[PDB]
Amino acid sequence: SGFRKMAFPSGKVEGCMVQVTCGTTTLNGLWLDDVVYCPRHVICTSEDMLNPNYEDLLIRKSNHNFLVQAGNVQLRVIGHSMQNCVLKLKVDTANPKTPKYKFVRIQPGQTFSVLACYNGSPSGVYQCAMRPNFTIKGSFLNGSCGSVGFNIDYDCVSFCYMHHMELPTGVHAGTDLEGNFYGPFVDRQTAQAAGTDTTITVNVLAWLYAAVINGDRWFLNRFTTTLNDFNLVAMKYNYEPLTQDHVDILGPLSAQTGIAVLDMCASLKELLQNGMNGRTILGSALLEDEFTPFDVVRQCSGVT
Amino acid sequence: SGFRKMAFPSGKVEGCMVQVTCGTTTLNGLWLDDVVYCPRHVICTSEDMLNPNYEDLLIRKSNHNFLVQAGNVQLRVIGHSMQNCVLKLKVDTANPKTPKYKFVRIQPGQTFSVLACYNGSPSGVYQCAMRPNFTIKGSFLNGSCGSVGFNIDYDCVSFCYMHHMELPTGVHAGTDLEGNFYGPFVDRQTAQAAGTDTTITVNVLAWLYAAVINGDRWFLNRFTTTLNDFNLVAMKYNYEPLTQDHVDILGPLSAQTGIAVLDMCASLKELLQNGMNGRTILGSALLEDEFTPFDVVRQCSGVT
Ligand SMILES: COC[C@H](NC(=O)C[C@@H]1C(=O)Nc2ccc(F)cc21)c1cccc(Br)c1
Ligand SMILES: COC[C@H](NC(=O)C[C@@H]1C(=O)Nc2ccc(F)cc21)c1cccc(Br)c1
Repeated sequence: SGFRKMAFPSGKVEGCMVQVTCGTTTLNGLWLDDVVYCPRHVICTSEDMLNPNYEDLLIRKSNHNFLVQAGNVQLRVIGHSMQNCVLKLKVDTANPKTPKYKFVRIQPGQTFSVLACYNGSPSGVYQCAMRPNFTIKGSFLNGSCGSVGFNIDYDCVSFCYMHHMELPTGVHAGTDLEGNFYGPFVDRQTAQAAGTDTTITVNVLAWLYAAVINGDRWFLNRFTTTLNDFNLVAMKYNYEPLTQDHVDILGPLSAQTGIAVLDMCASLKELLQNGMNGRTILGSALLEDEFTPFDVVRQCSGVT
Repeated sequence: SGFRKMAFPSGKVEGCMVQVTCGTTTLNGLWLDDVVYCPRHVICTSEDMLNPNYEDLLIRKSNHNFLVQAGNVQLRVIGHSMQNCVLKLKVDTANPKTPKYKFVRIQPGQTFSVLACYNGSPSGVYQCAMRPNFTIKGSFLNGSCGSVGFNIDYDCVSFCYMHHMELPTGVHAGTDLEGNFYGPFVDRQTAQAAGTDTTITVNVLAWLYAAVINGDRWFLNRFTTTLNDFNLVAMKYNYEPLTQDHVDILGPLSAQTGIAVLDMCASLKELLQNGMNGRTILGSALLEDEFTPFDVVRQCSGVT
């Protein structure tokens, strides 16, 4: 028993991290096969960031200007190209530690592990969710750009995120591995607003099921609700509307606990309306939304 | 900016995890050099666990009874010995992935990363603290025994914990890598009480400094206190008494923020006495104590 904000083991991703330097800017790159992927803003100076013309900036750069270092060994760059907001630096050596991998674009509300890196070196790993507003609440400092988000299914790493920037609000924005930003963000040092963030309702319910499985049951009540009644409450508390697709994904947890999804919705409704009254659920004094139903089943069943 | 419950990158530890089977029991082992370390209760049947005589049980076991598998390859056991609550299985092959390592006994209040494993395979990684009562609030299911806790300093892994059991209360107990239990626990399926747990005050203050660094400042007040006045409050709220050693360790964070430690203590005092009034600090509605002053500096400076 016990429930923790668990990240995937980061080993397969650590073996892919490299340092990329261009001019005076250093950030992280991801070395898979004979390609190094990194944020295209590696070619910018702090002055360029205010309004960069990436096409014009990249034209003043040659293969030899991109310094790629894997540990203490230098990689030879034989090609460079820009795909959306990422650069693909072709190198002459395939990464011997390349895991089985995929590039995936995750949906908002989905979770992933971030391997925070500096100078091509891993510093830490944590689990987070892609917010409904397509930002992530990460932990990133200067030099962390190019750090990636991922999920692991047995031996396959699905890379879903590459870190690019921190908004003036302190939340984080980045791209998929094809360089497409999640959300309306651009890689420019300009004021950019993330829209209203909402709570990922299906994840809160999944975590309530995890709480019941792990012994925390005080919040269970004698009430039930309907999807429409629940959604009136979800709207008022800036929670994502619950759909039958979400009820269906919660099926396994409903079956395991014997608590019908709409009954768990009524417990959630009462927690939203009355608060926690100074009590905790799984060591938290707020409703946690960064665990998907898949994460709850995985952690509660020991999937390796 | 941003502050997360970050674990160390687990790669160096993943390369050491093996599966150990004895009879019908399977758990995890740690393969370092030519030795595999695992909980000695791998030799028990569920019936033995109620009151095991490990010496007598181990005498009915030979080298060939310990099945050690690293991935899909079998290791040849050439020796076995019990050291406190761990078994050391000597194998004929040194682990080619053995990192630079140390075995350390951590102090209560210190933090470490746990690589949860099942059948010698890593499932997840999370950060936790050794509670003042020498338990950990982990996430462990059947087969997780032998999963280890560790810290990493550049290239050196300091192993500090090996998982052995879950108390009937749902908290976890284990040993250092010499097999010495943290706390009064024994490896027996009997009712065992963990003493009163207290909040790690120096860690809460460190996290309050992390909150100030990352923009969360609402809790700062116009008050100050003394170590004795603060400790009267700490005693009432089951917080560990603050010492000058703790004030000294908080020195760097006090210097970075310009907030004297006793002034941060007065903010903590007011938070203990008044609560949070429905507000949050670093995304938490409770006072977080599983970050040491070292963790705060490391995360806030990007140490890799
Ligand atoms: C180097 O400043 C530029 C800035 N970079 C970050 O926010 C990246 C990084 C971060 O997540 N936090 C943080 C804190 C301190 C830093 F020095 C750097 C960071 C940027 C702004 C707008 C668009 C783009 Br693309 C990049
Ligand atoms: C196999 O039960 C024995 C038990 N093992 C655990 O608690 C280990 C493990 C855990 O942390 N949770 C959990 C949940 C379900 C399990 F089946 C196993 C676990 C034990 C009790 C007393 C002393 C000793 Br040593 C070991």
